[PDB]
Amino acid sequence: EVQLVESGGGLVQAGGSLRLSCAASGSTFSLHVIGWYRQAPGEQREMVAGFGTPYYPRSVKGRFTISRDNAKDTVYLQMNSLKPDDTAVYYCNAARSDWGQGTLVTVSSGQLVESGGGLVQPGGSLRLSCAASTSTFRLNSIGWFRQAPGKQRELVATITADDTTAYADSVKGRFTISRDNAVNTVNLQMNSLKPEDTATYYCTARVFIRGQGTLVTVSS
Repeated sequence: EVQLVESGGGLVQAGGSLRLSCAASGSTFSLHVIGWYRQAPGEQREMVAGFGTPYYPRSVKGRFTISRDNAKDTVYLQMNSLKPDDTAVYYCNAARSDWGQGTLVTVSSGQLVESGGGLVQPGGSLRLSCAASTSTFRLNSIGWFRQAPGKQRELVATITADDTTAYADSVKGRFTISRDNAVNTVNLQMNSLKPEDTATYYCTARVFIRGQGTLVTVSS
């Protein structure tokens, strides 16, 4: 088989920009010039970029831009002027000629510290919670990152100043998120963990700031 890996998932405020990345490896020649795809929970799979000359949907035309690098097996997507319809898990390409883990991207519609962590089997019913300077109106766009030592940042869940929730395909159905309106903290369920999930977890992403980071392991 051929392997695809997406990376670059961010939670951003509207009008912001991103670069998605997709690194490939497989059994055939070093360059295959092909595209990008996405999915939001209220939507099916959708083409984002690709093909013999490049193509973009009307919904992203002029905003998203594909590019490629040949020395390092990476294909990219500049994404300018992000919008709350662009909150989606972005996927790279058909496996051969009809498949990656999926990278969550979220766009928000409107002294850091975390708690929880530990060691688990066979997984579920945890109380990770993120908690800093709770009282004074600090309630901002938020989500939980995770990182294992080799591979890069992966966004798994998101919340914001409103109770609206979205997840990564890596965790969909298994993770779950909520926020307390009096304690002003956000919680992560972490149901039915799998060894692939062992990572240190972080709570924040962008400027007005990093988390403490807390390790979850599941060894059994």
